[PDB]
Amino acid sequence: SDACVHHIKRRDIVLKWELGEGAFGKVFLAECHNLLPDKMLVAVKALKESESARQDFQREAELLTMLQHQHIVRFFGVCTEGRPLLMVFEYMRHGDLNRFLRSHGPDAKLGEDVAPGPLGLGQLLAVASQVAAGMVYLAGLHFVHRDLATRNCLVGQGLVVKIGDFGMSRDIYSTDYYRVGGRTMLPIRWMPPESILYRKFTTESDVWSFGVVLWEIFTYGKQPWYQLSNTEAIDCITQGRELERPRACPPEVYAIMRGCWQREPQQRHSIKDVHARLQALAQAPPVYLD
Repeated sequence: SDACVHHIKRRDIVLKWELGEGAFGKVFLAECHNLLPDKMLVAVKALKESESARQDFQREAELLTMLQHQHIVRFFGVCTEGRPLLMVFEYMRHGDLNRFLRSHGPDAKLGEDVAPGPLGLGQLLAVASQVAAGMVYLAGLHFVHRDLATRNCLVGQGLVVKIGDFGMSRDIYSTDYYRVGGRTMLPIRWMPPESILYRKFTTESDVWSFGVVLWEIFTYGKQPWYQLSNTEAIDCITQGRELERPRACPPEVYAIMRGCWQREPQQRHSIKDVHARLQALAQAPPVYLD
């Protein structure tokens, strides 16, 4: 063990109800007792165990125990008193960022935290800024995320956005991945040319992916290269075809997206610089009437 992962007693956890389900397991809203002060709400991932093989759960627990920061989803500990194995995270009321975005999209149906309908520019910029900050932390630790996308971010009370997911994105958002052969799914629409062609993944590729996240944020969670097949999107990416500017996205933000989309990984801006630019724009949002 590389980190003293916290252990929660099974009695302290009360599963309220199921919030989602994947292949490796499912997510519950639950009531956890005696964590910080007093019966708080948490999100608990239960595994389905290939138990001896799914004991990489421990590794994920140690990593998540060490990988703690603002703008990264908070991890509290695990429970292994019996079956199934549980993993306890903080509850993020608005669910994943893509779901949130689509729920505030121009084409949707149906709050106390945020007005219904389209977000303002400052809000989109704030979301982007927060994701970018999470990435600044990760790059700082020489961590390569490898699946950066709104679906793998979570939105909490007061529009707090953090990087994080429960490992179900390949089940829930199967369309966002391209199946290669078998038992391997690639988020191609979010990947730079060097990840696709040369099969290399670095902090710079995460920068590209973040460009794509920006595009998602300004299209309210629409899929990149939608209406194109997987191979068609691949051809696009490897031929230097950029994503069009979203109608809600001002030119100054599209320039940032384009900054992230330099073909040569060394020519892309650092995640810190992108974060700074986005934070500045969020501090003084540019007028854009479309």
